[PDB]
Amino acid sequence: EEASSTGRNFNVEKINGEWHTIILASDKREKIEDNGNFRLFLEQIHVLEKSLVLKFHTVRDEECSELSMVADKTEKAGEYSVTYDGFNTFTIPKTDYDNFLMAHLINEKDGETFQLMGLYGREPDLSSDIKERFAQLCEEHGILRENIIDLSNANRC
Ligand code: NA
Ligand code: NA
Ligand code: NA
Repeated sequence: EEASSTGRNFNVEKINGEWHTIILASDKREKIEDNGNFRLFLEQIHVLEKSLVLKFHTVRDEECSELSMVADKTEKAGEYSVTYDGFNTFTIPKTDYDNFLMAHLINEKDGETFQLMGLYGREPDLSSDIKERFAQLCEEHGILRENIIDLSNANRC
């Protein structure tokens, strides 16, 4: 069964645990390119009463650097906010809990904005069918495939 974080039947406890960054996408491609601040490799999501603790690592010159962020629930169900390289809010438009998680985030910094979409998997990779479903979801948000980057062969330290 699939759900959206903004849907009535969403069960946030079910996204707890191990996750891996499979694909990242953005309408500002530089943000997820090699030295981008949003080229983030997820490791786990810890679900709390009104927050999610996100554990990630970034990579630079082949060196991994850990980072944790706390995302707080906002006034809208299914929406979380977090301060990181500006102000971010995000939702999970689609997850099946057991294989994949698709997130949609809006970043605002210095009076600007951009959209970030991420495809996360329970294992370090996902099937081609799930990756195509993600490309379709990015298209629905106006993000071209040329701005979608598969990081499945670069998500391990
Ligand atoms: Na730039
Ligand atoms: Na694989
Ligand atoms: Na579509």
